[PDB]
Amino acid sequence: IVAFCLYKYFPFGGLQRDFMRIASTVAARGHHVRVYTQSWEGDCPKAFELIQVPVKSHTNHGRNAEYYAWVQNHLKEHPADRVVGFNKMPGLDVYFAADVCYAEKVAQEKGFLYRLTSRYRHYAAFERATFEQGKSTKLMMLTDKQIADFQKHYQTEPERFQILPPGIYPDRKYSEQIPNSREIYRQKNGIKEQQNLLLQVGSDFGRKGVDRSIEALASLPESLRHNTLLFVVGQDKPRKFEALAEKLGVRSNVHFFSGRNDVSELMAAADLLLHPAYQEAAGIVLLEAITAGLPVLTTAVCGYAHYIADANCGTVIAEPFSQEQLNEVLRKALTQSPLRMAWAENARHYADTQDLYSLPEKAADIITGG
Ligand SMILES: O=c1ccn([C@@H]2O[C@H](COP(=O)(O)OP(=O)(O)O)[C@@H](O)[C@H]2O)c(=O)[nH]1
Repeated sequence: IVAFCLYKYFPFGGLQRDFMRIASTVAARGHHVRVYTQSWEGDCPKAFELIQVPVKSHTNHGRNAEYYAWVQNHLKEHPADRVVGFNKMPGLDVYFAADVCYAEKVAQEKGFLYRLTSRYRHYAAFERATFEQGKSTKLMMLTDKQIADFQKHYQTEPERFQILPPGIYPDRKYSEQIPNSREIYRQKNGIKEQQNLLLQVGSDFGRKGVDRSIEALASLPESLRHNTLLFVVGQDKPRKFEALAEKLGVRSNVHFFSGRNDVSELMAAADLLLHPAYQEAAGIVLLEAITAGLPVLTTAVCGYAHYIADANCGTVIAEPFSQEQLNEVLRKALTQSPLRMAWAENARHYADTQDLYSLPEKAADIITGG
């Protein structure tokens, strides 16, 4: 019996999609998968034993504490062979690091008033419980930067870390698309031949720099701008970003969608992925774009940004972030067809020659070992 803990399941988040693939791989190996969550949105595999954990606190952190306590009591009466968490909390045998190091985020970005809060104390305590010395929890990591951050703040025993390769779903790959996918999916989405389709995918618009993408779109010269659309796709509220697009005179250029299950089709249709995130532990969409043959504009703060430079299929904007640099990079990318075509070919080559896929199998090996 392998118990999986994540606070919330929904289909449009990276943590959630990594969990789904890892848990499915574990179940397919013949183990019984139990899932504890506060809420589950979308389809659930029939094989999984899904337990909805009741909570009543009015804060996220209060609910998370309630969840931890409830699951401990349930495990007491209904023991599991291994406990795997996708969120930081006490009691885990294995943790999957979908998130950034909180202690480092706070140290770099927050001040005294932020550290006064019960919320800060909770998230710090639950991260500490997972990473501190003396714990047995195995720590499945996505980047070297994560490891460096956790070592800085917790001095975690190095042997407990294991970096995993990416786990991009093969359905995004250019070679897994129907013939004429670019034409068919552009037509399906109302995209004309002469139009430049910019695509931004992710369920946290603020964190992922949707504002920076809209600013970049608005900065384009008039004729080019008239021919350029931005699709913003994710389970988040568009309001603030609609207001910004209106301010900048590009509301009609920007199309907002809730969570979509056809991202593979949008990537086949698109001309560039824009992902100028403020914060991103890894960024699955960056590598999905690589596999789709879709060139990428992103920011150096993203854990997976280096892959864009490695694949030579776009531009990574350096810190400190310069909007003017993003603006010019966008203008160049849209005006220089040979550059964009070379990037696209480079992406396809990298997707065909690199391991961007084995995460679920390697994670399942760690989880089921012994
Ligand atoms: O509307 C959406 C939004 C996101 N995703 C998928 O959700 C994952 C997002 O992971 P990422 O690491 O990019 O961002 P996170 O959600 O973890 O911040 C990727 O597989 C996306 O393709 C999706 O299918 N539809």
